[PDB]
Amino acid sequence: IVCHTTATSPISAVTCPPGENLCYRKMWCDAFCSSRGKVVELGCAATCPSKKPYEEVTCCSTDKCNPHPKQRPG
Repeated sequence: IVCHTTATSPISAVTCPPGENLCYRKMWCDAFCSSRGKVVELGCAATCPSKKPYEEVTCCSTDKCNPHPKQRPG
């Protein structure tokens, strides 16, 4: 497992160095940014540290798994 996956091979296949799911998963890069970029910044977890009360990081344990932008049932 590495970065993006989306349930497939072409995607989940080598990207970031060793680590759990590789490529960490944050919410909106702290309270500051105002860079408007869908969701999360991504980079390289391999440990998914930091974390915060309102969650600023997450552990996927299965590749990027960024797909954090979702609205209503589906």
